[PDB]
Amino acid sequence: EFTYSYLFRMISHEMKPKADQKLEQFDITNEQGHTLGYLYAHQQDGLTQNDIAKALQRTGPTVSNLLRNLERKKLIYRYVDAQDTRRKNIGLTTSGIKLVEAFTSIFDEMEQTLVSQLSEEENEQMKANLTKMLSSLQ
Amino acid sequence: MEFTYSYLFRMISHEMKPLEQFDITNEQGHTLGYLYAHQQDGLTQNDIAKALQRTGPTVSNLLRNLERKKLIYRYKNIGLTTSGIKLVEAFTSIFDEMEQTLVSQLSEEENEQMKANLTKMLSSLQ
Repeated sequence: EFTYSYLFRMISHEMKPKADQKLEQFDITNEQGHTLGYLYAHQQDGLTQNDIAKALQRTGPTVSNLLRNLERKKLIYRYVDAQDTRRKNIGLTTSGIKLVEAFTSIFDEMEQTLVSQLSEEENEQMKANLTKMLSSLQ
Repeated sequence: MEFTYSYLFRMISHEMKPLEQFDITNEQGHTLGYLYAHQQDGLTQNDIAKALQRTGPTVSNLLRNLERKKLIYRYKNIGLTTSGIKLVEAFTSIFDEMEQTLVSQLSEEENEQMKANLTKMLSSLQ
């Protein structure tokens, strides 16, 4: 019946308050969380400042600032690319990887409810498939 | 070492954000969509603005227009007109390139399961 975008959008709209707070515990802004998750997704490829500005759909200075705040904590490292000196390449540090896996892995009350509907076989299937969809997307 | 539902939904919803044949503006389509989801609640412009992620006056132009086309009515509390619900059902129901790719990933059964559980899970929150 209803479209995948619509389901994900509605679920996100409802989910966002508790989601916002969970990031608060780790001291990251939600655009920062989106950035780390995106970097985490693309560890193999490499990603650049422009790639991040595109992903976040955000203004350039806003991006440079968010990126600076993350480098201050040494979550990420930024360097000029060898082939093209216009591009600025970005990578995740050890602390950053640790942060991202905790940020993604951890279980709240709300999640506990989300699992509560389903069986363990059912959850293994859904979580796995949902991950396949996410990977396809990027 | 497995992603939470919260993370996956945040990331997918994030990947997703970007029609013309329905003569609406995507942000309008979103407002119609949220109104559709929350009808039992009813809703207010402040509710719509906060939920939308947009300023309160900005919402007013969209509403002004949707009202003109009589796709919504308010009593404030805002509700969908009949043409409004039909349009949202078409607008939501629609196959599209992105949707095509996502359905492509899984079996008819896997897609049914995923869709049903998504509908249940959202049903739990509201």
